[PDB]
Amino acid sequence: RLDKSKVINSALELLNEVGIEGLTTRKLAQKLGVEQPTLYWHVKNKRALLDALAIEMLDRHHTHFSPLEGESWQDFLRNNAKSFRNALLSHRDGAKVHLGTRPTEKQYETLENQLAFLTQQGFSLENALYALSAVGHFTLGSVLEDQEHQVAHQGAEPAFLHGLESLIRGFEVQLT
Amino acid sequence: RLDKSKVINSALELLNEVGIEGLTTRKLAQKLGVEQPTLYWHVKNKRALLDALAIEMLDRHHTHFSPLEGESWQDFLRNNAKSFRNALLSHRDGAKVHLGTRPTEKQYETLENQLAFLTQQGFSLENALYALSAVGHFTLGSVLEDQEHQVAKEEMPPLLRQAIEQGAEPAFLHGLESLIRGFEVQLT
RNA sequence: CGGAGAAUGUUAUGGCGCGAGCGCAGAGAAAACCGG
Repeated sequence: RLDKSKVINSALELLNEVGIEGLTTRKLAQKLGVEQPTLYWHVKNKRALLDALAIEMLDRHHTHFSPLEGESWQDFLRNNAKSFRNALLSHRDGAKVHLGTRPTEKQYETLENQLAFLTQQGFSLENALYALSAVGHFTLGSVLEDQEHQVAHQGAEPAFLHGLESLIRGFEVQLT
Repeated sequence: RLDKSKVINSALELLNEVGIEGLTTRKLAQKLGVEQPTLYWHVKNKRALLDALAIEMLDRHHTHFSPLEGESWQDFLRNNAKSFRNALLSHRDGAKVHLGTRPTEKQYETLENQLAFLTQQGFSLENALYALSAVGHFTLGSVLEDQEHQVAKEEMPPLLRQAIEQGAEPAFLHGLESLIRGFEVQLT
């Protein structure tokens, strides 16, 4: 009948059409061909819908949350930022959708596993959390301004890549 | 007796009370004790009000937009970021208010003076725009998550629980240092 | 008090209730309608 699969697939399509500000559960119910009380069992309001959209965009496109076999910490942080940025760009206003959500327990566990990997490579526990925070804040900030100006030099990927590189070589220095 | 000075002063007080999501020109009109048609002459909608609020917090708190006498480019970028961050934190949801406003002509001129200062100090024109953009994106991202976090204070793994033992300023300062110490490398 | 988490509408120079004035409300509105 009507599973979480069609709910979120239709919700992500309507997010692209309308954006985060005009997206309503009523437009999703009409797009799905269901009454609003029926949809309330799968999504209870806009806040719950945005929470689900952000989680789904990460599971779909944030694939490089863990280091690969024999991958340097520099390459890991590099591809962790690119993966996170791809999720935010997977859909319209994806960074705005992500900013309004609260992290699940699985994301905290994933973050602890990242601190473990960084501390294993010579990072202090304090510096390992700062490196991950800085990369996240920079990536989120870059996409937020990029998607805000996407309503209208050009090309935000070079700015992101050169800034991510500035972070990585800065991390290398502060190790010594 | 309703001038632009009292409008934004009341508006920023109202921003702290209700936040960016609950801020409306009608609640501003009610706080000012005027009918909505009267307030329309000074601010035309929420978008115009947010544009004014973002500019006002910068003029008030973004004071270190220019290098001091004999101040290194490292110290300038450091204190330019700290000054910019102070503006975003000056009021509730200040980073969200800033995000979505379009730069005026004076900040383009102010920004040109910043590329000028950086290009003099050895930066390539290309690298000067990358350094300033990265510092801006990092500062904006840090305050956005920081201000989003202290709203969630209406309500975990131990190694993560060992790092939490407390605010966002230490993370901001160290991350800002990672950028600058990285900029030093990319010059050579 | 209930149909009802109704409709419509979004972020308000307007919409609405009472009657210049007082009052209501925002995507889990204010109105309007039906029922005891």
